[PDB]
Amino acid sequence: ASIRDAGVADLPGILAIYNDAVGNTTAIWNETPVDLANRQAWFDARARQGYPILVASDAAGEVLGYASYGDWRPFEGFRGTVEHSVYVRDDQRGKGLGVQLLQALIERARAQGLHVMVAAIESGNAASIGLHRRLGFEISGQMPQVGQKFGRWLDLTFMQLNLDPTRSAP
Repeated sequence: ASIRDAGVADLPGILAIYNDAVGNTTAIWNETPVDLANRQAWFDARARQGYPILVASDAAGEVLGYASYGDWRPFEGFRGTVEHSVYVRDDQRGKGLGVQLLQALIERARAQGLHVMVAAIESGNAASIGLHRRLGFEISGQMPQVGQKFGRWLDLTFMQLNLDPTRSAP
């Protein structure tokens, strides 16, 4: 699959994947679906911040998956740190796309001179933690019952990857 920046024409495909995640998974901790205007606003905001929105596709040109990153925390002191999110279309799982999209984000982040990429993972997702681990992430936080979905408390696991370890200062 090819990976590249998203265009406005990829937004309805992205919308479908997203609304789908929020109502049937613990991958996204929102329960309310959004509309196209909402994603168009998100698309423009990422553009002003210089943050990428990547799309996995092929010859057919359909959105098989997407990924992006943005502010981890809203303060000037965290500008060297970003948090990512990756989503694969449901008929496309088990094909290694998630790893492809995450690796692409890491390359864009590194190229932009960012220092750390953070991952927030539902603690029960052992496979997701294992995949992030193989890519260089290390667990830096384990926070009990800070979230909730489908009527139950959720635990969050924080993982991080230092994009440039030899950089003694910003």
